[PDB]
Amino acid sequence: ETELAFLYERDIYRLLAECDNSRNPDLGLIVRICLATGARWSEAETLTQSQVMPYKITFTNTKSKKNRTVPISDELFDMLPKKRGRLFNDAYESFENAVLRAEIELPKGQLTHVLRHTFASHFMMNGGNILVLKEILGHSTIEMTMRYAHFAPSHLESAVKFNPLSNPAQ
Amino acid sequence: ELAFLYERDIYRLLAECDNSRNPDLGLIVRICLATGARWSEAETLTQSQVMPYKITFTNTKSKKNRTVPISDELFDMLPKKRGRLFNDAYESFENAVLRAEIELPKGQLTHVLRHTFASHFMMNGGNILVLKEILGHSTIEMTMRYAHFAPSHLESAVKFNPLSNPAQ
Ligand SMILES: [Mg+2]
Ligand SMILES: [Mg+2]
Repeated sequence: ETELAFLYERDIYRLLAECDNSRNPDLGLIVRICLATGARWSEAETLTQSQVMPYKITFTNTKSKKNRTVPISDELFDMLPKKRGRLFNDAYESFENAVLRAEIELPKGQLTHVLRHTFASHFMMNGGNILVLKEILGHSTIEMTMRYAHFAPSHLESAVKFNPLSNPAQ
Repeated sequence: ELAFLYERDIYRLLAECDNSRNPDLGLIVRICLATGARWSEAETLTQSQVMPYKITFTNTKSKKNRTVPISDELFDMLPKKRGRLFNDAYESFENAVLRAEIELPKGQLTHVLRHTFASHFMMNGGNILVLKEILGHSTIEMTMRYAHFAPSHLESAVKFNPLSNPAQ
């Protein structure tokens, strides 16, 4: 399955609706965190109150350079549970269930990465700087982010707009 | 270590060029500073490679071919002749740089104008991927050497994410 599947707006909103009606009250938020930051499933699922701060989230695996801080909206921040320790319980099993109700087809074993793919896909499609994206997802190399480059609306007419000759930066 | 020029240097360079015995020096320079063309790519530019508001550079080692758009004002001031548009402005270039009191590490002269284009392109908010094509970089690695000029804006994640602003 050569394709890195991602959801489109319509899917995205139908998935959320189903997630928000999941018998697991934490799913919605976990999915949202993922869509909003591009975090890996576990990264958002195991989130602790100390990674959350007024308008941003920090992800870390081992102190061994895996410390990323991804900015979120006031809206999302305000939705997060105020309690200490782990904000949510495990919710993966409930996810599979929601995705099915939303009529979402995905390649074998892709349910886990789909949200991250979606985030990156749209980020780039929205004109996001691939260099910023590499940091957000926490890739050790830019080659890893290159998988999302084709989404970037390329417009070479910028050479006239950004060249030193007509528009010197300094 | 790659050297590039700043506005003040650029204005003094153009000035020393608009005084060169070689009438082409100033033109070739403007080309490199607007497209990032290697020196030779612009120096040997032939009339057919030019088209209204875009230039097509070609084969260096690999038979390359890319087309960098340009401004009407740059085009409008190009030789309307045929065949090679200019002569050999390299020695004239060195002359101008020296007269401008511009110091550069060994052999940086051939690419300095292109470095300048890249650096400023990136500084001006240019898309690294676009810059990649513009310079004919086979690998994004080569282009990465300009990444540090890119203004980092992680707040953008708040406006580009599919939860709040799905592209479609
Ligand atoms: Mg099962
Ligand atoms: Mg000589």
